Amino acid sequence: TLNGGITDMLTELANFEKNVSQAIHKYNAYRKAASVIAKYPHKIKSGAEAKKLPGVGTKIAEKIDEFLATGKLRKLEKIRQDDTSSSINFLTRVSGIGPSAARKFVDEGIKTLEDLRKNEDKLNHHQRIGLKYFGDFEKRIPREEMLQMQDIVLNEVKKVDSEYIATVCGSFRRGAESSGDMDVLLTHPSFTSESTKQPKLLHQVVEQLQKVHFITDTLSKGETKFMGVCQLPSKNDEKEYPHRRIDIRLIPKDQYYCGVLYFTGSDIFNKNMRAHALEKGFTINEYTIRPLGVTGVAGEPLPVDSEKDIFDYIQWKYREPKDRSE
DNA sequence: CCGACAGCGCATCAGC
DNA sequence: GCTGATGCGT
DNA sequence: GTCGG
Ligand SMILES: O=c1ccn([C@H]2C[C@H](O)[C@@H](COP(=O)(O)NP(=O)(O)OP(=O)(O)O)O2)c(=O)[nH]1
Ligand SMILES: [Cl-]
Ligand SMILES: [Cl-]
Ligand SMILES: [Cl-]
Ligand SMILES: [Cl-]
Ligand SMILES: [Cl-]
Ligand SMILES: [Mg+2]
Ligand SMILES: [Mg+2]
Ligand code: NA
Ligand code: NA
Repeated sequence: TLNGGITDMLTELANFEKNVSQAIHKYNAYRKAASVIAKYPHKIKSGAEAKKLPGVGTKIAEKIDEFLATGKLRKLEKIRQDDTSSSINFLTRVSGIGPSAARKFVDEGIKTLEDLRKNEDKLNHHQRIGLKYFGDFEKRIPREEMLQMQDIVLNEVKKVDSEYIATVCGSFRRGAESSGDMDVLLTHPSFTSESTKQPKLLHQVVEQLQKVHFITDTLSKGETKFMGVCQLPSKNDEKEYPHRRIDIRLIPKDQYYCGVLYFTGSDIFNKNMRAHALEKGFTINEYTIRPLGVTGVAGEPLPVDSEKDIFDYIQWKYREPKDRSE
């Protein structure tokens, strides 16, 4: 992290614009800049040098100069002082609580971990489980623990139906030595863009994992997406492992590649690729890549047999998962 | 200038 | 009950 | 907040 100082400042500023200002476009702007600077292979020496990178303009260039001279940013110094901003920002750290509920809670006088705890009757299901595991969800997952969780998920999935295919994506598939959570892509031959021959496909898996005490709680659950909690089992006399966030996405088997491409990310890489796709005249989502007609309407699905085919369509050299961490 | 900024599943609400 | 708009995480 | 046309 050659420019750790600047990317943090930019990230903080982005968190502030989304959580407090509820100005999402500014949030993304800062996030892009932090991303492009994060990969810049030199230790930035000036705002001007930074403004050369795409995504960094006059304002951010200005901020980088203020940051390099003093080692800080006045705009953030003040923001840290403002009690309201500090509270809203803190509450958004509880999973399920976003910018609106955060400001709403503060309006009601609920602004500290302690406040939330005594007002559990004022949170929806997700916010409650999010508070329950506030601490745990802040901790990273060592890859080694990820490999162990993978064994359970894949082996438990095989026991349900040998035809299920569970692939761990997210930062794990990109090769990170630590993940914020485990992301699992699930496919089965009975569920395709053509037909759903078997109901309760995701449920069956969720059920099997709950039976073995892997899945402990559920944030939200539908027929194709599951957002919950899981925990690696521990040995006798062994301290327990922290509770971990788990996302499971059931995708039509004939749409695996657009699915695995999406779920591997990162989120910004996807954004950059989906933007570039548009400029090339295509639209990409987790299910397919379609062309864009003059009218501006998406056409029918283009055939895909590998992730690379999708890169080829938009004229981008193939990039391995490890190089998509933007 | 100024429109565009990736795309969408699930929970929850309002209006009916 | 439904559909649509919004919040949230994604 | 930044960008392309
Ligand atoms: O806004 C989003 C969030 C996620 N995604 C994709 C890319 C991301 O890698 C994947 C999994 O989502 P996570 O929130 O789990 N992120 P990731 O696994 O990359 O990082 P982390 O280690 O924080 O979980 O879903 C998007 O496309 N858009
Ligand atoms: Cl904005
Ligand atoms: Cl600062
Ligand atoms: Cl596909
Ligand atoms: Cl589609
Ligand atoms: Cl998702
Ligand atoms: Mg993840
Ligand atoms: Mg996830
Ligand atoms: Na620039
Ligand atoms: Na949150």
